[PDB]
Amino acid sequence: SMQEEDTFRELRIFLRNVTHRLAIDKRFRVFTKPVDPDEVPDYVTVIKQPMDLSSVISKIDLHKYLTVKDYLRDIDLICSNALEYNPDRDPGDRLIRHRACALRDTAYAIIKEELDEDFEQLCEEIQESR
Ligand SMILES: CC(=O)c1nc(NC(=O)[C@H]2CNCCN2)sc1-c1cc(O)cc(O)c1
Repeated sequence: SMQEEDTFRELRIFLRNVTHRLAIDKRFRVFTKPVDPDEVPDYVTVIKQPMDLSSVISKIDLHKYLTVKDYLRDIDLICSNALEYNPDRDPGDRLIRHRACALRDTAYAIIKEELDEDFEQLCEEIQESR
């Protein structure tokens, strides 16, 4: 309905604002663009489902997220992809894993603090009816 497209538009506005706040954080610069095969050739090997914050913005604009859970699944994908590509003890890996955990925890904490629980529930129930 008009009432439901309003809800989904508000969700999109919210998710764009969260994602922008993640994307401008210096810690998360490695997660802002897709991995370049030129700069990192063996990534396309290990990571079957690449994800990054620019792709999140495009999916928002494509109406691909109808719920916050849907969005958080892709945030979790950015994080788990980074843990898988960086399993070793050496400091390059440990630094990426730390930022990846911080990206995930930051996204969850912004949503917990600023997203109304009844709004996310409305989003869920509209989606379940489709
Ligand atoms: C996002 C990600 O998971 C990622 N992981 C890396 N790991 C390493 O470089 C590890 C590999 N093991 C040996 C020690 N170095 S680099 C990197 C990345 C970094 C950027 O500046 C841009 C970008 O698009 C991706």
